[PDB]
Amino acid sequence: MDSKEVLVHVKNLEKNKSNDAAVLEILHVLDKEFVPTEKLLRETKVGVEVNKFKKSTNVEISKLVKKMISSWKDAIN
Repeated sequence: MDSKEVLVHVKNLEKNKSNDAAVLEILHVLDKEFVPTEKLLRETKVGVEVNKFKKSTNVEISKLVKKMISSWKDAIN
C-alpha cells in the first residue's frame, strides 16, 4: 500500500471527517491491509468513497471499509 495515495485519500476523508480520530487512526492502520494495489487501487476508488463515509455512509462505514478489506483482497485473489 502507498501511504502517499492513502494519506491523500485521508485528505478527502478529512473533509468528510465527522469523526476525526477513528477514521484517522482507522485509515492509518488500514494502510497495512489497505485497498491500494495494482487492481485494488481502483477498489481504493470505492474504498475512498467508504473512506468518505458521507451521510448514509455513516462512520459505521469505517468498520465497513474493514469488511471491504476482506473482499478487497478477495477481488485480487
